[PDB]
Amino acid sequence: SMQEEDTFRELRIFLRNVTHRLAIDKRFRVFTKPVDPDEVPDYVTVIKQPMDLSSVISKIDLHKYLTVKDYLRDIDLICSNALEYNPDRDPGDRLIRHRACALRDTAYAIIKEELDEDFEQLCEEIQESR
Repeated sequence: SMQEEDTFRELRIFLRNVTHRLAIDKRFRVFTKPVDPDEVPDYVTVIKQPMDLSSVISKIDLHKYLTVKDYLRDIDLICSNALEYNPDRDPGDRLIRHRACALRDTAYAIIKEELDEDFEQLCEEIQESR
């Protein structure tokens, strides 16, 4: 219905705002764009489904997220990919891992504090009906 499309539009507005706040954080710059094959060549040997904040923005605008849970799966994918590609004790690895976990934690905390539980429940019920 029209009212359901208004609900998903509010979700998209909320998700763009959260994603923008993550994307301007200096700590998360490494997660703002896809990994350049020129820069690191072996990234696709390890990471089968790349995800980044620019791709998250594109998916919001393609109406790919109908619930915050769909969105958080892609945030979680950014994080789990980073931990997978940076498993070593080396400080470069440990820095990216720390930032990846901070990105995930920050996103979850913003959503816990700012997304109304009943709003998310509505999104899920509209989704479960299609």
